[PDB]
Amino acid sequence: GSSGSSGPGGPEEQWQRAIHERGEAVCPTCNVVTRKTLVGLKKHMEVCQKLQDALKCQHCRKQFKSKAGLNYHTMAEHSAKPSDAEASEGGESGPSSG
Ligand SMILES: [Zn+2]
Ligand SMILES: [Zn+2]
Repeated sequence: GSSGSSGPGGPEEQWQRAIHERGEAVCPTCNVVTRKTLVGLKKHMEVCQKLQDALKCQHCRKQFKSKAGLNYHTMAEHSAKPSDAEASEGGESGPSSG
């Protein structure tokens, strides 16, 4: 005879073990979310990554804890681009009839 029962605790194993150990499990990325950091933890991270990546420059790859601050820096350090967007705009017509 061969068998084996299963039992997947859930996506709230490491985020929970810390809730009863230290207190709450805030976002390990920005560290900002609901008070229970349980429901607003998975629903938040959704954009978290989307935002973090954005704020994080590409030419320098520096993290900025401020959207407005990044805009300034970008231009400040990275004002001009090492590549120009080819200017190829043609093909026009003039429809005229009754
Ligand atoms: Zn986050
Ligand atoms: Zn930069």
